[PDB]
Amino acid sequence: SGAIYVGNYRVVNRHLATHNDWANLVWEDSSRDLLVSSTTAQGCDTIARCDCQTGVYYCSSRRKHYPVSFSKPSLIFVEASEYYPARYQSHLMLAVGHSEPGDCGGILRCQHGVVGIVSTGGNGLVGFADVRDLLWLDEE
Ligand SMILES: CSC[C@@H]1C[C@@H]1C(=O)N1CCC[C@H](C(N)=O)C1
Ligand SMILES: [Zn+2]
Repeated sequence: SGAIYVGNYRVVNRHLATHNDWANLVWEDSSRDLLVSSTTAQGCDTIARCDCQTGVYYCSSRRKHYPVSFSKPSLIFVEASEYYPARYQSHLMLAVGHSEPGDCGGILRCQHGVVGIVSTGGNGLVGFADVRDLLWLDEE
């Protein structure tokens, strides 16, 4: 579990969004596993606006932050699960690391700010849904 809080926005994995998120919806994209809802109070996370390929992510299943190298956001095949059929997920970045069910929502950060959140796992890999292209998160 986990979310990004920027301005009056809450960014969460679409497959983990609560009833309250759907009742206060801003934007969602199933192909990216992202959902953004509106918040009453201002958030303080800064979104990275960069092309960094090294950062640090939080892994709840180990209670540890790990330094990782990760790929550029790409269309990657993700195996069928209880939340989606087998499909290509867009804007996804992979790293070698631990990720189990329960780790989605962990933040990946570089020197510029938040890069994205854990969205996939297994086979000794961890996948992060990028948010650096969502420039509107910084305004209105
Ligand atoms: C971090 S949960 C890891 C277990 C292996 C499972 C995994 O990768 N997915 C299950 C949850 C939905 C994900 C998606 N974004 O399509 C895919
Ligand atoms: Zn960066």
